[PDB]
Amino acid sequence: GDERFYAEHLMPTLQGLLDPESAHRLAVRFTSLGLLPFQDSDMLEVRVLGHKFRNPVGIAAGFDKHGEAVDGLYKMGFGFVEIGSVTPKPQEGNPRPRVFRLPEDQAVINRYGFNSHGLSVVEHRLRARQQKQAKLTEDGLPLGVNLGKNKTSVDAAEDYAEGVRVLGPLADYLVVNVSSPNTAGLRSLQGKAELRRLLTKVLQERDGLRRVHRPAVLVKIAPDLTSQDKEDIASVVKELGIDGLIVTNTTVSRPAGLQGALRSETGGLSGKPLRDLSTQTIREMYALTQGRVPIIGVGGVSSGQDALEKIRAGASLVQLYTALTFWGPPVVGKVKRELEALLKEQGFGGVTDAIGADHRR
Ligand SMILES: Cc1cc2nc3c(=O)[nH]c(=O)nc-3n(C[C@H](O)[C@H](O)[C@H](O)COP(=O)(O)O)c2cc1C
Ligand SMILES: C/C(O)=C(\C#N)C(=O)Nc1ccc(-c2ccccc2Cl)c(Cl)c1
Ligand SMILES: O=C(O)c1cc(=O)[nH]c(=O)[nH]1
Repeated sequence: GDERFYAEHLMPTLQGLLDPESAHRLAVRFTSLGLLPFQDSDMLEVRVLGHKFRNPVGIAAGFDKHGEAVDGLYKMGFGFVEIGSVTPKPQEGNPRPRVFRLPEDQAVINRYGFNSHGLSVVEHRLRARQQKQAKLTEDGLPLGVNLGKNKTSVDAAEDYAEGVRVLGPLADYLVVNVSSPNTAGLRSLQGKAELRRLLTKVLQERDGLRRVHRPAVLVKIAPDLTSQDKEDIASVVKELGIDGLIVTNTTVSRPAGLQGALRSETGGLSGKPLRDLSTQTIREMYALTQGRVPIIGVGGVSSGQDALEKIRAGASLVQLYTALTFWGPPVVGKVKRELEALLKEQGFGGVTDAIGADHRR
């Protein structure tokens, strides 16, 4: 239950015994069973997206792709859980190996390619705990569902629409993930006319759900967008009343300075080398949306400082994944404790007061 023991001994031993996909699969298993090693202060509570969040630190999509470990993840101390990406039909994703740790860079590269049990399997998994989730949500522990598309699908919009219909009624928020680096053509849905048409369809579908089963809809974007792309996304988001943005997915870039032997593997890069590219993207999106569109900031968060930098830049909430793969579950408590201490040090009454604070100086 100790940050040092996990960081110095448990995790490096795990890395020497198992390949990363296997270590991840085992992680999901242990978590699902609640076999895990902090008290949330009122300071960490945030109200956004039509919900209370008892703390602003969520688990990013990709860790629990199939909704198998939701309860274990709340136990781990996350203020909110996002599952997925989930695709309409089951699909296997890319051949293995398809995930790689770069320990010298505190980074991961992955090219899973949306391996997914599919909508029906995840629907029944969530239904089995639907009321337990209703209580968790009411208690300040919301659930997000991240929607993907099948590799061979002709009609991307219809895949997302199917996801809204099937998992929308079970989610506090949905994510239209148009930013995986590992599905051909996917990120091009980030363009203006394509995006407007896609999102109009998604929102129509969401609006057609009964009120108690009607989730917020967020769009998750890449860190690799052009200025024009970001400008266009901000315009469409405001035009359509999209509920929020998730900023960012992994990067296809390979920043100068990566040391890991595996740095030239194909896929999206996450962890520390992504951190500041993500923060700057949050900063840009917040400004372009006039601070009126909630942002979930993600990419390279491994400490309270990392979290607060994203919050100050415009994020109402943050998520992490890659940090867990190096530091294990104690990183969650660490981030929260550090964030609380920094908020006090910087004169903020709570997280809410810090949201977008850089933009006001
Ligand atoms: C192994 C792996 C798988 C991921 N799978 C997904 C995915 O299914 N859908 C998605 O929206 N993001 C996925 N992500 C991206 C994360 O949600 C997150 O945006 C990114 O890794 C940056 O955060 P981090 O640096 O804390 O890991 C994945 C990331 C990794 C490391
Ligand atoms: C490459 C890799 O280790 C991962 C990925 N992706 C990963 O998730 N690792 C990992 C391994 C064990 C754990 C873990 C889970 C439950 C209890 C204790 C631990 Cl160390 C976690 Cl939270 C993450
Ligand atoms: O390969 C995936 O499944 C995947 C990886 C990633 O980094 N981001 C994403 O949205 N999907």
